[PDB]
Amino acid sequence: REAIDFLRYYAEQTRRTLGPGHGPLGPIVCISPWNFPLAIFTGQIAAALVAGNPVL
Amino acid sequence: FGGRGLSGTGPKAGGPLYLGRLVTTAPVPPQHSSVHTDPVLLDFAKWLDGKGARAEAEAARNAGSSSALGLDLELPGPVGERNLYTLHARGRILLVPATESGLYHQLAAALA
Amino acid sequence: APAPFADFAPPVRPQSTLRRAITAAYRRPETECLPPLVEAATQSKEIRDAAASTARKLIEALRGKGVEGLVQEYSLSSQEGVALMCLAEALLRIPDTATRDALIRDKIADGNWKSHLSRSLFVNAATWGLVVTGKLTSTVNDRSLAAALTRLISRCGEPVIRRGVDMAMRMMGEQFVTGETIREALKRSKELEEKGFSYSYDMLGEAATTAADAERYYRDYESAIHAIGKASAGRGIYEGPGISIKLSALHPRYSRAQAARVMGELLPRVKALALLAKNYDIGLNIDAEEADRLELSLDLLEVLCLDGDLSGWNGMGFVVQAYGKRCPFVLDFIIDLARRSGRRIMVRLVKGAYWDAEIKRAQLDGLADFPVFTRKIHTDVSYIACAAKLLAATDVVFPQFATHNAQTLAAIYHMAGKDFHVGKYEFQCLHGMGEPLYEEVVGRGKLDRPCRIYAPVGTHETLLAYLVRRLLGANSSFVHRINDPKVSIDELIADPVEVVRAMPVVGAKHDRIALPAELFGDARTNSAGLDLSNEETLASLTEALRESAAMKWTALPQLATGPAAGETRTVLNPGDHRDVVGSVTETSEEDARRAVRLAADAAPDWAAVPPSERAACLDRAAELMQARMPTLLGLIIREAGKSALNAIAEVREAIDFLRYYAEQTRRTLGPGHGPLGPIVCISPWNFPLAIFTGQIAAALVAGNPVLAKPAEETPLIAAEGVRILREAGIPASALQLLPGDGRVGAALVAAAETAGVMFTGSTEVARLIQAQLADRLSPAGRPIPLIAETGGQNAMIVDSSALAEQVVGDVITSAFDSAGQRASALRVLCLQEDVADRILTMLKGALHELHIGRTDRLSVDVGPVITSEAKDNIEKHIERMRGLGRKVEQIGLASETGVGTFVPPTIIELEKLSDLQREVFGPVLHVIRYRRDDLDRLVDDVNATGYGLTFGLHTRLDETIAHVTSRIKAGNLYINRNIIGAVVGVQPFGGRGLSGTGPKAGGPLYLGRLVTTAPVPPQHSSVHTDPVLLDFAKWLDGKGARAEAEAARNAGSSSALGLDLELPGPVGERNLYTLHARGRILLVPATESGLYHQLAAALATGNSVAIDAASGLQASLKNLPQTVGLRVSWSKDWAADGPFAGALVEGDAERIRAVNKAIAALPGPLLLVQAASSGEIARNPDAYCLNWLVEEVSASINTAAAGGNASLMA
Ligand SMILES: Cc1cc2c(cc1C)N(CCC=O)c1c([nH]c(=O)[nH]c1=O)N2C[C@H](O)[C@H](O)[C@H](O)COP(=O)(O)OP(=O)(O)OC[C@H]1O[C@@H](n2cnc3c(N)ncnc32)[C@H](O)[C@@H]1O
Ligand SMILES: NC(=O)c1ccc[n+]([C@@H]2O[C@H](COP(=O)([O-])OP(=O)(O)OC[C@H]3O[C@@H](n4cnc5c(N)ncnc54)[C@H](O)[C@@H]3O)[C@@H](O)[C@H]2O)c1
Ligand SMILES: [Mg+2]
Repeated sequence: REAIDFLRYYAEQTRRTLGPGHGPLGPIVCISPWNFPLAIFTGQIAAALVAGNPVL
Repeated sequence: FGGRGLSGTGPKAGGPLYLGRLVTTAPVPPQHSSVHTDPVLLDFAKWLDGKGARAEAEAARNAGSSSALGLDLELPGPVGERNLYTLHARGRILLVPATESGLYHQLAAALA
Repeated sequence: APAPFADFAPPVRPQSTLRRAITAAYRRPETECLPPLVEAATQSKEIRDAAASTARKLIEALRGKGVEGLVQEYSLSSQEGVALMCLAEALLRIPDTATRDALIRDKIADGNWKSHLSRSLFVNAATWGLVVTGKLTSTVNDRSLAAALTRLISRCGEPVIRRGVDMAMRMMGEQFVTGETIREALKRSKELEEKGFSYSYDMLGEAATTAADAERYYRDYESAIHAIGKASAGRGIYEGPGISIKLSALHPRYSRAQAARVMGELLPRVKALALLAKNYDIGLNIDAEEADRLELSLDLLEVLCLDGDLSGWNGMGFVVQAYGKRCPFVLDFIIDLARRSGRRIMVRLVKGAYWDAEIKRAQLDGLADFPVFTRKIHTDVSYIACAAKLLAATDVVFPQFATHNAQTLAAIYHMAGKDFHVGKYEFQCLHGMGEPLYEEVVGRGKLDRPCRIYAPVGTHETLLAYLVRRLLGANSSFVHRINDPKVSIDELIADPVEVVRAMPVVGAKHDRIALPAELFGDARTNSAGLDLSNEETLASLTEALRESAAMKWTALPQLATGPAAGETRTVLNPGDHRDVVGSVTETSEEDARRAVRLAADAAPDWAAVPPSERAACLDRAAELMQARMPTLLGLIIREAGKSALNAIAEVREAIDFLRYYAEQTRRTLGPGHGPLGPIVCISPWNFPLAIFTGQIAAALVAGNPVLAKPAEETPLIAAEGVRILREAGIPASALQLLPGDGRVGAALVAAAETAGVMFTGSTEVARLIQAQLADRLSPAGRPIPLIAETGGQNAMIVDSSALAEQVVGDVITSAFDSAGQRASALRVLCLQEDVADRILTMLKGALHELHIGRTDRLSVDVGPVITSEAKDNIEKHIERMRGLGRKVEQIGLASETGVGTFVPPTIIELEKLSDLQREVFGPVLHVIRYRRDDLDRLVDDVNATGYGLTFGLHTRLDETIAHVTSRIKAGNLYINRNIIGAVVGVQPFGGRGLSGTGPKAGGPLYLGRLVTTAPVPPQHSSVHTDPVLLDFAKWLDGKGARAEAEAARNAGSSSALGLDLELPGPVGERNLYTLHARGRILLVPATESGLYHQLAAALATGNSVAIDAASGLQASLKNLPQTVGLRVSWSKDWAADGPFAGALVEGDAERIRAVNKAIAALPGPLLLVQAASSGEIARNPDAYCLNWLVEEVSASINTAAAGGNASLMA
């Protein structure tokens, strides 16, 4: 559920905010832990991606 | 979700400041504003006016308005719970200026 | 010399039987109005079924067929939609289309909009909020809107800006108005006139503030009549277009109080417009306004319809409001006038547009009931009953049924029956709102009944002024309900007549709206006022006032043993020294000293009267004053020079004090709250009944016998107040009256048995009393309590978002009401530079519409100043300012003022606030200008006077409200209203610094100062703990001072710092009461433990401290945490380190007396000093009472200022 919520929340925050002047950083390295191995994994990656950054 | 000190850097995961850290120019998050103006910022702006530092005084007034310090929101959630989100001062900011004008701008940002 | 009150308020004309029937219904109970309306509105079962079918068909058409689509297309939030429309509004203020488009493409869309657009973008965001969300907010969250505008532009750029511009252009040019100018409106009317509609044009003028404004509205109406009549081209008054006017647009003093000027000056103007309408044969309709203008407008209608120069024309029209209780009786009068004159009067029946404001005004004025219904369904029944009356008289009047309610329409359609011809009656609707409904009505293919469109005409500026009232789509509104999908058609076609008929109590008042008498519920009974627009009231008051002037009023030294002999002199009317009001016998200094001794002897007997019974005496005195109000008014008018309106409000305030302190007593006082003993009450001339009564009632009900020393100028009303309190049961030994001057006051203050002094008056005299009390201690060895409520230097700050007409009304009232002889009066008006010229022009024009004279005439706005000495003092200030080159504006006084002591209302333009150095207690307004960036420095300048009584702010912007109210230091704040007339228990009154010691009169801390152990007031607590107090308690625990750390934590809990309450009051206002820190407290300790207890008390209440360095206790505060150190200073020279806001002293009796003398000698404000011995600190945790270490702040916010009351819309 938390992974789903991260995806939908960062999607909605993107629709509310991001425009052509909010340029991406570039490649983002997302390093995640074993204790939320889907939710924190997905949350970091989803945020970086939807902000316009490719992810490792 | 997220904290301060040894608990991390912020911004909070699952919160409205998160995406702004992942772009080179941050947007204005939804509902991110405050009608409160820091009183020490106001005193600093008047001091700058007295010195004739008109550009810096203007920057200080603008920082005072655009600061969201004092934001106090209730977030939608389940019944039987009240879920609050607030923006407070961070603490003591390390300022590393090079020029007098840069120092005045950094001070305005921190005070605001 | 004119006889007193012989010309008080004569009516325009003798009241006919029909006119008296109107006045009799003004405030008739709602349960009495409805039954005859239900009877008149009843129709046959066949008709009701037919009407429901017709209404269903119309509503089905309406549901089966703008900004919403824009919000959807760009996924805008509500705040983004509002911000976008404010931006579009600002861009449309750029006249040239090409430069606007370049600003959008090259500067607005590409980034910073703030750089390119003295006035907030968001000044009208309350209006656009209504457009976008359907909900009204009184003030604008301009920081939220700025954030949303930046967000939406950065997200969507130029396209969303262009769409917003096009949307706002359509709405403001085509939807909210028919056209920007009358020519444009006339061009756009051809389309629907070809479909069977007609038009009535509204030039959006109302509420003239100045003669120049009234002349502007006149020439605007005249030019419109020419354009409409040229276009009418002989179509006549039924097929062709007409005009609608508001009488308040045509004269700046359109009121019953100025009836003579209205008939002399306003009437000829309306006649001239009507003559032009007659020559073109168009309709001219008089719109209906507030309830207190209804009957006045009938006098103009009567003269116009009887004027032979207007004969031959049937175009005169007149609105009647069905939400008003007088409506059927007004219609009887109009129908009869139409018969007598032979004029077929055009009668527009509306429901009514001022509902919120009428509820608020009746509550504020303490009147018997409302002049409008309180349930919407009652207005609907009234409308239908009045339509039946009008449909029975179509041979003599032309009924015009203005409504958008399809059920109301259908009921009238079938009520009117089958016979119809154009000219028999018509329907009416509002442009851009009723055409969907009436496109189903007009024409042979529909119901074949005509409809006249009410068409607003004006620029964007004019449109936005009163657009909020027009939108109030409330909640019970048909237009709101037709759009609500949760509302079925069956609900929409419900018959209000049958619903009212079947309710348990027909006509019951709305459950959630308080009658004025019940504003405070079970706590106490509100005082009742008098309606000076009611002819029955004016006629009764005329006689009661004349009778009061025939009385041989006297004031005598009324000792416990009986009246005493003394020097006797007359009391003269300050408006005319030929008018002798009465005689005063003044008190010898020997008898004043004797009075205190008798009070001390009688003190045990009065203290033994149980608190509940003492409060019963106060309630009985309140009943007596309410009953005697007309006579008390007359005395106040003639002795103190007050207008009738102000005298009513003063007697109300006296009644309110009596009932408030009685209730506070019943809530708090018990056996352990022992009286102080004899209390000397010294009162000023300017509220000679209310402040006089307030101080005495508080002291008496707290269990103290009282020596009452009234101002030497106003002894008669004081003697009458004492007579009333004694009649109510106050024993003669408990309340003694000592008339005379300050020497009598001084002898009372100096008397050995005086246990407390309550003073209201000048700061200079209070300082003399403080110096005399500094020599004295109570038998217990504590300072003699002094409550001293003194002057003000009160400011109002106005920014470019405020509404100039609102500002000018509140400034004229605040500065010149009572000839500026209120402690609360506005002394310094501060105008933002970009609106200062326009507001100042309006203010000067309004100044010259004031009537100055002897106050036994209702038409007088401003009376005299109290004495020749006061007049000389005030005029000396004016001439000094004039001698310095400052611009001075003064109205010219009539020769009749020569027999009294008058100062003309005066406006003085200053360069800096420091040009003004002392309170000038008269009708003298000072004006300064400021740049918006210097607002914070301006607030500094206001605080820098050292005063802190009343303060006003006019702004619509939340950021400015938050800033200014957080930085101003004053006891009574007012937002978007005037700054005078604080109400007992609603705006508890009193300030800080040079303005007083506190506690506030009419507030919950007052009685506790008048007993030796203060009670816990109602609602007096706080869950907040001062964080520096907590740091200090931890520091104490670290130092091993465990008992003191415990006492510090207890102080932190016991403190009520942070209390934040809303007090009950009228609708349309929010009245807040809060407890703050006082400031910097002077600490004068003797021992280490004493210092820790003093510091704990001060920090727990949010204060900083200056500690007496001569105590030698510096080593007791080694290594304080920095948070506490920030609050602590050491003072060798107390006078150099002030002003302080209070003091805490430790020592024996001789030490306390010596410190008290040194504190009294400090410059500036009187300090509330608390003293205790070291032993008392050890024994009594409350040795220093936290009640006196916080500062009370009252704030009153006019939440109807945006044009309506959102809470009442539900
Ligand atoms: C259509 C129209 C309206 C008005 C005027 C002309 C025309 C053609 N006219 C001039 C325009 C304004 O200056 C006018 C109006 N009102 C007024 O006081 N003086 C005037 O000269 N006009 C407005 C009119 O009174 C009314 O406000 C509206 O048309 C709305 O009424 P409508 O009948 O279309 O809607 P309903 O929803 O069935 O009724 C709403 C009205 O009901 C009353 N109300 C609301 N709450 C109430 C409570 N709690 N108690 C009692 N009455 C209540 C109000 O009167 C509300 O307006
Ligand atoms: N803060 C408030 O609530 C409030 C309300 C009304 C008026 N005021 C102030 O009152 C002033 C005007 O009223 P006023 O002209 O009657 O005030 P004042 O100071 O001239 O006299 C007030 C009373 O003090 C008495 N008095 C004069 N000298 C005295 C002395 N040496 N010892 C004892 N008593 C003495 C007078 O007889 C009078 O009864 C204004 O400064 C106004 O601001 C304050
Ligand atoms: Mg005096």
